[PDB]
Amino acid sequence: MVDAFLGTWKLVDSKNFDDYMKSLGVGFATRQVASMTKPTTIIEKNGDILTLKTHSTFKNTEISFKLGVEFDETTADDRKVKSIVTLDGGKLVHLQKWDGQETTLVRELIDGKLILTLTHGTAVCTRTYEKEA
Ligand SMILES: CC/C=C\C/C=C\C/C=C\C/C=C\C/C=C\CCCC(=O)O
Repeated sequence: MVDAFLGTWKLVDSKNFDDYMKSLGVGFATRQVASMTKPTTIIEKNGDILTLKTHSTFKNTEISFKLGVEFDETTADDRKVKSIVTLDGGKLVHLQKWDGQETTLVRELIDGKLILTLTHGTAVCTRTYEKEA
């Protein structure tokens, strides 16, 4: 079910990421670097466990999780959140909860590209990733 998401992906398009970061309270200087960074996302599976790495020149993250099982996460911007990832309509849906807030990170495969939609408050950011061979 998750296999078409697996592999190494590089950022090729971003829309409204500054809006998303600002909604989360990220400071100007961090927004400014993040607007010029092109991360690599690596998604791998070992049995039921998925590991999602995000690498860049500015910040790295790594999470491991089982679909449908809550996990603690410390985000790139240092939020301590309660997270869960599932599959819904073929999309990989990641929900983060903290301080009564929520944000969703939804990944959809369209014509072999990985589209990441980030929503917080009213802000909606769309980032497009293409697969590395
Ligand atoms: C490790 C993330 C990689 C590059 C972006 C650069 C800096 C992160 C700092 C602030 C961004 C704020 C929010 C973090 C939450 C989600 C961003 C995920 C973006 C993505 O995977 O393309």
